[PDB]
Amino acid sequence: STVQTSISVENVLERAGDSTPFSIALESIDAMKTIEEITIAGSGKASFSPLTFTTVGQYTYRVYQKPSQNKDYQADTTVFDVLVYVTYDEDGTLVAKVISRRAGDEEKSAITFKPKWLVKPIPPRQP
Repeated sequence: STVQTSISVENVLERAGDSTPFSIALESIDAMKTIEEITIAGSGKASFSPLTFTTVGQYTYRVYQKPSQNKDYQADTTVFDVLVYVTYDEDGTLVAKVISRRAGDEEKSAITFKPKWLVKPIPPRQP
């Protein structure tokens, strides 16, 4: 009748104790609209609000990190595809199967963002 699933996101900062916030957007490819945005302060995990499904099908989403409001950081530009396979099983109950992968290479991967600290040594031009 109904199935639910949550999408979890991880943010990894290089400097421990840095609590710089970053925003993660979940957008529906089927609906062509932004579903939800969450925030992670520093390094941590978070989840979007659960998604309900009542009909079999394959549902497509994208997850990406919004640009960094702290000009000292560069947000992770990796984009993730999330596919939800809503099916029935032997007992006749609605079941969801969530697969995340990187939108480029398309290998299975957890949704992990690693924004870049910009206060780094300048790439030199030697003598």
